[PDB]
Amino acid sequence: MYKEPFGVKVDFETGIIEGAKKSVRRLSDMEGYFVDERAWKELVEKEDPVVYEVYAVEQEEKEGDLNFATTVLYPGKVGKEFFFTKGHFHAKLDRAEVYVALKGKGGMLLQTPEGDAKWISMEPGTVVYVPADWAHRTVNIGDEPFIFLAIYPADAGHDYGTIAEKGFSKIVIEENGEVKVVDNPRWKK
Amino acid sequence: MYKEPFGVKVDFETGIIEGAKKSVRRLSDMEGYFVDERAWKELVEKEDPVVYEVYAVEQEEKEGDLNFATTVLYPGKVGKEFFFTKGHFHAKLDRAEVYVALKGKGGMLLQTPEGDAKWISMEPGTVVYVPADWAHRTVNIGDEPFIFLAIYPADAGHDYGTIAEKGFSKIVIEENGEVKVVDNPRWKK
Ligand SMILES: [Mn+2]
Ligand SMILES: [Mn+2]
Repeated sequence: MYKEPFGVKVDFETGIIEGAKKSVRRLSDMEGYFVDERAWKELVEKEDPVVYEVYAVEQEEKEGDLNFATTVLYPGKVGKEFFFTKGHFHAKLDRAEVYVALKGKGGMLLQTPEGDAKWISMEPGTVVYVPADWAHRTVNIGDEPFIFLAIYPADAGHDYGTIAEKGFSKIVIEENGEVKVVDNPRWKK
Repeated sequence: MYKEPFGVKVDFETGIIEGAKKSVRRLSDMEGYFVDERAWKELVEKEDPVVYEVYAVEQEEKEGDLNFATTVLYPGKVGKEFFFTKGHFHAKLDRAEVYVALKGKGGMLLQTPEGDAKWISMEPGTVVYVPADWAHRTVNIGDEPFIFLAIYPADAGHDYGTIAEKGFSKIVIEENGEVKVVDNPRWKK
């Protein structure tokens, strides 16, 4: 009749949830995502660094139920562009999400279906409300891993497809040790 | 047109979310909740301590949306019984909840509508999954404030009344400076 309640441990310093489902994304998994494709290729052949890892505790896709996951987003740049998660829209556009920043320095880039953009800086303790209808990506703007916990409806779904093709209308770069949020040159949509 | 995304800061050491709606619950707000009623009256009339504070960031009661709140559960006892939150079932039964422990030592007592209870220990970094259909209450079993963040569907609602009259089937006590989960001596059914 009833699902079993349970506890798991999250290590706030490493992001690891022991016995969660671990996904690893290396740079080679992100062709077409970064603006500087020649820088992408070089770094892929040279080293192919891990860009991010995810530790996810997911339920069966059910309305009213919740999933949670940590992400460890590693520091680095592709050309001038900081490492980031691929980003997605939810499959059901009526699903919100909550992020809680745990370690390091980063931010969230969000985008409406039109291309209207929003940046929210994230340091430890920051809680971000991700509303329905917004595509979302996190960005590591520091020198150490950026670690966060996300809590999201079990039936939210993921649409990675649109972002893979279009990308975000903004990019986050470093020029001169200054972090800048600027127009995506490759934005024609 | 769109709901605005936003970030708020949570201070992990205090539980404070500046810009949240703050709620304070004192012992006098919890008449009939504790087993030792004489100890309850004496403490109300001698001190009326703060039992817990909540900082809540809530949305409209809409499908797919999410609320979040921190709670600061203060240390203490009423007779042998540790300080706890009032507890509730959700008013919509099939709505789950995720709790993240941040500071101190505590735990969650959960119970089905059939009266079967479960206890999950919570130390900093513990994430607790509260499934649909379970009433839930947090308990501070240490000498420091127990601080946690909860994320819950915006339309889960609350049913406080049921617990107000019944209580939980188990209580959490100190006997020999040792934490025990024992039967609620008032439990008939
Ligand atoms: Mn998401
Ligand atoms: Mn609840």
